[PDB]
Amino acid sequence: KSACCDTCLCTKSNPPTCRCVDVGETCHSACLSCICAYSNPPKCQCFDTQKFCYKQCHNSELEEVIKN
Amino acid sequence: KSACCDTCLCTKSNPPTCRCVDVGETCHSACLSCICAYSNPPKCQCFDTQKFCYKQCHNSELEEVIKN
Amino acid sequence: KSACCDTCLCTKSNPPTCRCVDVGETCHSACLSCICAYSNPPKCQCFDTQKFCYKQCHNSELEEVIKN
Amino acid sequence: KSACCDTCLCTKSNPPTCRCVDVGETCHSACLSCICAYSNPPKCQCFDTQKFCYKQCHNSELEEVIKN
Repeated sequence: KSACCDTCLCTKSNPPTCRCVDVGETCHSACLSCICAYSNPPKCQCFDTQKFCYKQCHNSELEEVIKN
Repeated sequence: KSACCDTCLCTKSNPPTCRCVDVGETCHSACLSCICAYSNPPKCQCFDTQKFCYKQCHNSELEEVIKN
Repeated sequence: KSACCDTCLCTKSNPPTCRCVDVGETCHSACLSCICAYSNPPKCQCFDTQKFCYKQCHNSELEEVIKN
Repeated sequence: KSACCDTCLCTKSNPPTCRCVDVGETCHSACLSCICAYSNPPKCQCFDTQKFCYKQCHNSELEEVIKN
């Protein structure tokens, strides 16, 4: 399909370092390192880091960072 | 105590489902499912999901969600 | 910004090979090989090829292939 | 004759602006601005823009626009 990321997390650093924390049965098409948990159905996340964010998949903020 | 979380992600749903996306050589003390990548040094993240956020570790925000 | 591509071209092959043919003052954030013409303003295109398409930038088909 | 184009891209605008996105060790005969990447073998594309499409070279479609 198309490389996209719903929840992109970047550090406040400069240059910032970014990653995609989306979780699912698979990782987005551009993911080099896709790590999954051994459960059914599987749970996978892309562990790659880059200096940029992929475009959203749905353009709908499904998650937010709670200042705990 | 030792179970703490810097970056807590919760869905906007109701009830919301949450998880700790912190990465490191290990996971926090309360983590049931700690998944790591096989690189040196290791990169691990806690795949657990709960309806709440643990307390911050260093009360500092090292990451932010980029509205991509 | 965010790695996106408005016009992704893929061969009919299998596996297909894809590229982004968007042209502008610069290339998208994920471009390794960005080639520009020496005019003012510049005209650049990303010459990278991958087995996937980046997500659209505007989700509005601005170009179409004319069967000449 | 020798100036031919397999993949002609035109905007949906009016009047539409067109270009030939064919890639190769060289550009078609009618190309004014032929831009290449510095790899072996070379990769060149004609950056020219016109309000029309040249005729096909092999009347075959080797590429398609993927609605990403």
